[PDB]
Amino acid sequence: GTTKRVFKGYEEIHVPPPKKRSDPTDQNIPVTELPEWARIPFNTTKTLNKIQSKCFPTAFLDDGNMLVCAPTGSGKTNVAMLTMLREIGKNRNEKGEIDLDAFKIVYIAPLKALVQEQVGNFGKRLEPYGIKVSELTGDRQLTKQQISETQVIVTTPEKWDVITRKATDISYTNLVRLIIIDEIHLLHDDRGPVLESIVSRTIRRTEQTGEPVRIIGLSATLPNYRDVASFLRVDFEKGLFYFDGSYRPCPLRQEFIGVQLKTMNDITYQKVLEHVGQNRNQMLIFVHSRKETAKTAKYIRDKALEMDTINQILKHDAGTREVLQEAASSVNNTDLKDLLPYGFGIHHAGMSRADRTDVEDLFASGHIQVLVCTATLAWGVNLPAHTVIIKGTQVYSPEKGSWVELSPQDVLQMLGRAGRPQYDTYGEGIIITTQGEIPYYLSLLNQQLPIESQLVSKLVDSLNAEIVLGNVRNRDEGVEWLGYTYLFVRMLRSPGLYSVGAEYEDDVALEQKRVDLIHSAAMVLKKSNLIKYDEKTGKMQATELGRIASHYYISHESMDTYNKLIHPAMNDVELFRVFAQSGEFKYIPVRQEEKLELAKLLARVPIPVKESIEEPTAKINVLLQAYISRLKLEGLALMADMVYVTQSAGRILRAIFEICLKKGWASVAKLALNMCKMAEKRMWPTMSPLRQYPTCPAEIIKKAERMDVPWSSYFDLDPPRMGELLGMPKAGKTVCALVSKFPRVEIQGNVQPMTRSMLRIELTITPNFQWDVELHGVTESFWILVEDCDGEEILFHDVFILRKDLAEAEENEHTVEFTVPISEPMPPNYFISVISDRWMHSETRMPVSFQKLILPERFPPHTELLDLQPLPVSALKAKDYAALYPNWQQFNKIQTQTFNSLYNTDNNVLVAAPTGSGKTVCAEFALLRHWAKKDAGRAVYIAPFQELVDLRFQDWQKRLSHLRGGKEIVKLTGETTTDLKLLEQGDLILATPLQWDVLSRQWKRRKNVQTVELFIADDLHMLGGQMGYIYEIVVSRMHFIRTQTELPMRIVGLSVSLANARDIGEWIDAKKHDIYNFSPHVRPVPLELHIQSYTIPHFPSLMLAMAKPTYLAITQLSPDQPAIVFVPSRKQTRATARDLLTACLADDDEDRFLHVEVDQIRKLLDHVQEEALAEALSHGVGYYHEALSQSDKRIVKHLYNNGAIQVLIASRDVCWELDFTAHLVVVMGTQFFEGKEHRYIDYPLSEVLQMFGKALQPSKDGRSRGVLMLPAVKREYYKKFLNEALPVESHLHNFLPDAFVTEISTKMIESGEDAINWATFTYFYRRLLANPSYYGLQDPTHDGLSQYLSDLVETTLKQLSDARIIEMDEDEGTVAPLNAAMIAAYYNISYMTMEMFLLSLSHKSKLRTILEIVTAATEFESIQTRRHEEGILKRIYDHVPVKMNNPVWDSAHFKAFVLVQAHFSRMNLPIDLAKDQEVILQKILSLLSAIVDILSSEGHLNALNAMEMSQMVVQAMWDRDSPLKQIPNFTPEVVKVANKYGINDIFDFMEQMNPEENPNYASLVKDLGLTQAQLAQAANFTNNKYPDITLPAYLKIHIEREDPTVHAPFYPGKKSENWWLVVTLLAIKRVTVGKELNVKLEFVFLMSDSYVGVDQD
Ligand SMILES: Nc1ncnc2c1ncn2[C@@H]1O[C@H](COP(=O)(O)OP(=O)(O)O)[C@@H](O)[C@H]1O
Ligand SMILES: Nc1ncnc2c1ncn2[C@@H]1O[C@H](COP(=O)(O)OP(=O)(O)O)[C@@H](O)[C@H]1O
Ligand SMILES: Nc1ncnc2c1ncn2[C@@H]1O[C@H](COP(=O)(O)OP(=O)(O)O)[C@@H](O)[C@H]1O
Ligand SMILES: [Mn+2]
Ligand SMILES: [Mn+2]
Repeated sequence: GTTKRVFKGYEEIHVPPPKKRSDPTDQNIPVTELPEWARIPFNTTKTLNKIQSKCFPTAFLDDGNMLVCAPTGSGKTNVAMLTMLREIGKNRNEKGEIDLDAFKIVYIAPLKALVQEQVGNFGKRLEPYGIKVSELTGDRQLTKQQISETQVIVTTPEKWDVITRKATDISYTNLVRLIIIDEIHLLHDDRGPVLESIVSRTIRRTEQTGEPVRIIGLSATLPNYRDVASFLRVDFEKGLFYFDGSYRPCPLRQEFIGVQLKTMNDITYQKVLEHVGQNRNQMLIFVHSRKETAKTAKYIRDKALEMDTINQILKHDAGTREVLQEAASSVNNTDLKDLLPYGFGIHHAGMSRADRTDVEDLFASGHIQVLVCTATLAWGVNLPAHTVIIKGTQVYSPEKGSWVELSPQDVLQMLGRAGRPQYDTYGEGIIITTQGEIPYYLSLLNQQLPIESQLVSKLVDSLNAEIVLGNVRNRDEGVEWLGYTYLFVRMLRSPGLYSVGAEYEDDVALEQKRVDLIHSAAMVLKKSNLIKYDEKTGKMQATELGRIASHYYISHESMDTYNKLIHPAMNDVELFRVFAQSGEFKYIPVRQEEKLELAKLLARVPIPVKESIEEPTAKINVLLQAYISRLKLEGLALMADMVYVTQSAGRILRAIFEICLKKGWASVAKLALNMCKMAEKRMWPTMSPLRQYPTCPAEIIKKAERMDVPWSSYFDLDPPRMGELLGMPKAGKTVCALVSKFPRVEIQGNVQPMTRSMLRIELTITPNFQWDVELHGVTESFWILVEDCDGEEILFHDVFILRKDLAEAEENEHTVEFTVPISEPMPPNYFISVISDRWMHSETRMPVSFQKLILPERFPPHTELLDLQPLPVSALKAKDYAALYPNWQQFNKIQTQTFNSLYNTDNNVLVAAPTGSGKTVCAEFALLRHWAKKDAGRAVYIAPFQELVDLRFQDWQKRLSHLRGGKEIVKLTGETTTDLKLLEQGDLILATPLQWDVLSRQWKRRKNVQTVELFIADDLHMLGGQMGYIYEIVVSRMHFIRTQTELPMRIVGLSVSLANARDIGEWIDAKKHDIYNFSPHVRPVPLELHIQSYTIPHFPSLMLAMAKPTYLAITQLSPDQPAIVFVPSRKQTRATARDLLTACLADDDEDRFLHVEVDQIRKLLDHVQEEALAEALSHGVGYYHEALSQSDKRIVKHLYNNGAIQVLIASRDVCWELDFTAHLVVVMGTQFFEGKEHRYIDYPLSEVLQMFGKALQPSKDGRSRGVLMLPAVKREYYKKFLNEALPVESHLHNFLPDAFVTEISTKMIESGEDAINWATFTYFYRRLLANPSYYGLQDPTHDGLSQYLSDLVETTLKQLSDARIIEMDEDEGTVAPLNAAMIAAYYNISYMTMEMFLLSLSHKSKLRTILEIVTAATEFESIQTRRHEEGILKRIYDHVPVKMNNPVWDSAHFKAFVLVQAHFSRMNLPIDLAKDQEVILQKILSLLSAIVDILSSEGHLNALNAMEMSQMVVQAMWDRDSPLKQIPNFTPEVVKVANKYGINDIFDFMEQMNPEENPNYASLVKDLGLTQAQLAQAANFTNNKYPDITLPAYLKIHIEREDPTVHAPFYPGKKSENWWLVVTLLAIKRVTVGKELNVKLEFVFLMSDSYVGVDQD
């Protein structure tokens, strides 16, 4: 068939196009009448093509991966469309809309032009669905992350591979459920390994976890289609489609020409003559250089100008000849293209998009006959031509430095443009090349070039990536990975061309081959320090250097050289030298033709180049410099080499910068970041910063750079002063805008010395620049650096992100808390710098001076843990006391050392020992001595949190209620009138600090408070906890009491190992020998503690990343013992359960943590209330968090203690309530997000010690284990305070208003001098002398201390008087409460909430007003905010009548405002939001009664609507509503059925449905549809639950009735029914009603609190 024709110079080979052969089988194309949802994208077509026909069934129904092969222009993108359509249908409602946050789809294309054309096409075609298609482009992660918040994303393989390597977007990467790979034949190219890595890791994860993501490959007509088909896991019967060149819509005639190359130009000119003059067909030529396009076009046109052949090519129509040049030459800006009046065109992507679209539209209209172009036009257009001419096939690739043949994908995409199907009946594709290249391209176009792997050239690096991801931990996992690559599939079959060696004859699945290959790669990876490699165990772990080598594409050799060369004294010269030394440019040669220009270029550059002027290193150096300087280069190969160098520089310089940053070298790090910016913005630091603005005209830059005004003098100016300073009035308004948007930040810093060697710094960053999305986007990144006074070492570094929402708000400031070490010969100062990550000259630098800093007191040694004889239980002189400890014959080493002081002495005692040592038995020693006394006074045990008092009560009530004739052990409750009688009725009272506070406030009254003889303060360190200031207050008040009354009162305190136990001891007035402060290493079961650091800036990605390491920790450190994993939130608890279950699925052991057969557990599993918890427990994991029901918690506890399940995942919010024990404790998170400040706050050391204190189960070696996973920045912090004792400091100085409100409500404090003596009884006062700088004390003198206390009490009294809570008589200097601190202390609401409650009474308060004012209380601001819980709040807000004045969607105020209304409307809620609603309902009643009393204090009578709202929220109803909602099972439709019968109130309902009365008993029972039991419950409510009985000039009132509780099944716990007495309206009285009452009120409306519609008028 092929005709060979030999000529003078060239040898033509014509291959005839095979016949269409399109109707041997009558495969009628589908009608494309699909459902209504899958038709709108196919706008301009009614019939699918022949290719899409056989793919439509599998595409639209079958989910399996597939691969189609066809010629270019055949219709593959439409089968990819069909796959996207099956997915959109998957995410579509029956007839409703589509949830677009549930799924993502990724389209991978080889070049940028194709991704842009594809994003445009798919945007147009998918816009009616609301789907937003976007291109994954950024120079920054801040752009790519926001681009990952879209539905379908189009990207290149390199960008996708690099965003997956960073692992900082896994939270969204997991949401992809479909991937399309266009032009897979790239696998043959040197970039194929990127595709290999992508698909290998994706398919491996899918086959491990079972989470399906569809893979569809669209390749070209090629031989090895079955290889890549199996490599994509497609079914050869149902997923593999292959089509001949006859399935091409326009058959392609192929002639090959082979010829140093002037004959090529002559042949192109003669073919232009033949095809445009004789055949009159427009044609396009493809060349491989932007300048060579116009070079060849100019040659052809000049050759046509001579010999007078131009009139054959030229069109002579009066229209074309007159319109073409008029609309093109007069409107073109390209000087070299301006030669287009002769029908010629150039299109090489180095021209304006305006000129580009003009050329394209002109070629489409038929005005251009010869269009010469680059490969950029081949990819991503819709411009076909009859004749395409690939002029030349050799191109320069600066990677290898040698001339390389053209990529086989470019020639195919080019020849695809040959022959427009609608106009032409055939196309012509010609390839001009050299003779020797003829057999290469022929076989390529005639389906004979096979695809081979190039992974061997990039294996090592790629392997390292899989190791940095945590996907490859050992050689076996690496072999599993390498078993999914294309190299493996190409090794299995046809291994001869690969130098396998043939020694692996019996290698069944090439297992040993992959093992050997991965070991050989990991050896080189280990030598270069990119990885730790256990050569024998097979274990391997990535390093920080390997992480840098993976996140950026840096080669292993280059990273090795960077590690070898970089040192802290490095300058800009040596930095450029290290850059040019990189191995990416070693093939780039220095040529003789380059020297004449290289000498000049080196003369121009500013940085000295010391290498030999003729060495490649100097060439690469001067190339980078000259690119920075924006020098014009008249050299072709030189320009190509520079383009390559500068494309690599972006990653090379960032890798160098991160290396310097992680080595702690400050100067080199800042210099490397500045060089990064130099190459990114293409400017030197000595040029004008205005060069960073693209819209800034060059005139301004030149004027500025010819000036000497420093950059800082541009800021804080207006347009007139700006123009005056700049010397250009016209520039005034312009430049002032640009500078106004330059990233600018003001910083402040506060220093508190935690210890003598570690300071804590609070940095306050406030942005000071106008935001603009064109150059800022939505976020702006910064670096926070902390340096020595010498600028030598980096003491702290982190990233700091400005969000556009947070940077534009009124409350504009951000806070950042960190810790830095310090040496006792203190340095003069530290430095803090906030430096932009992309902008140049954007740095705010602040000194932190230490001349005023005073370090805390040295710590004294811990008390020696003496080696005593373990005292037997018989040392107790009672048999019943010894029976309290069954089967115990001794006590531990610390219980015997405190025994004499606690059991034989009534002195005050302090015991400080690690968690889990047994301090409860010390408290029991004290209690046993107390109860031995015949008097046996009352004892009071206090614990920081109700969880702890409950755990203690459940134990002591069953173990000690039988001693010495029986003791009454009680625990307090919320309100006062009941636990006040529990105090008198009991001998041992357990309480929380606040509960006992409300009782000890009434001392010198309520005689039963002084009689307390024993006071146990457990977990005393928690005085520095969440609400620890009230704890400090109550213990100091007990001391003050036992000072006022002279009766003896013992105090015994228990805490974890302290660093400052002297002050806590002397505080409770304990003697020196009674203060036991043991080392934090004396725990009876030692604790092997591992620490893992994580450099991951995205929180969900960090959690997902830690997921698998904790599985490894559990399976390797505690393989046959229970483990407990703590997690930052209850929301993340189920997520971590699922992640750990999937990690179990990764190995072929799904029930790894399940030991008992599931059938025994099945009952409890059925009884689990949460379906996710039941699914987890089904496979032996389970979890525990505050939203769980009591039954769920008890089931989880029964399952974990019995050993049926091995792991237990608990949120950090339940670590005090968790009555569990493990051999291994994992601390996954160290931070938790607090929605109040929009930031992550660190775990307080208190709860880390608490969580690790549950690792009490030992092993063979007699020790327990813990692991602590944290961000790197935090490691040295926690590590420190896990090897040393815990410093406890007071925060009473930060809550003095809320303490004085209670000390002034009672007349304890009555003046300023009356408050200093109160402060002297506190722990804060004793701490002021030991750590004065922590609290702001300047001089450590009695004068200074007393003056500081005076200033503090005066500013607290000022905050209170300015808030209108107390009268402050400044003359006498006294204070008094004014009818508002009473309410505050009675309901214990915050003082800031009290001041906020002043906004009422202005005009007056209404129902809709009070509903909004209550939820604004600060108590609800503590409620957690789960990220991305918006929308489910807006949907609820749209379904409630009363609206907010100004919505703030992420505000806890708006959250409470909406949830209260959802409670009124009985709207269902998800579990976590329902828990938040419960928490709100717990306090809304207290807040509402406080508001009632506040309104009653003045004249206004809006408080009545507040009482109505109280009864509303009790009954979950609205103000105006049918009371029948209170009746059980009365859905709104039943209320409608009742209203149809004439029922309006519960009274009228009770009067109806009575046999022989109102004869509707027949139809009413039938229409209500209620069962007999529902009617019985309704009768239960209506009979004796809903009330029925009703009732200075003084008044007298009576009331009677026909009792214990209130019927309100939608409210957690409600005190018995109360009543209001309301006669600018004055009188109020609040009393409970029982059976009968007679009360007379004196004045100068009978309302309820729990039921509606019962109101005397
Ligand atoms: N069923 C059809 N009816 C009409 N035109 C079609 C049909 N299928 C594909 N085309 C057109 O054929 C051209 C080939 O484009 P495309 O299919 O995206 O490239 P490829 O064939 O390389 O996937 C497109 O411009 C498209 O509009
Ligand atoms: N490095 C940082 N600097 C400042 N704020 C941060 C930083 N990281 C997170 N934040 C805060 O946390 C929120 C982002 O939470 P996160 O889950 O980490 O990212 P995402 O925005 O993807 O949810 C932002 O509102 C931001 O204010
Ligand atoms: N002398 C002892 N020998 C063995 N186990 C003990 C001893 N004292 C306490 N325990 C165990 O310690 C657990 C409780 O420790 P706890 O008293 O809470 O210590 P801490 O209060 O310091 O956390 C109990 O389960 C108990 O069995
Ligand atoms: Mn394609
Ligand atoms: Mn304890």
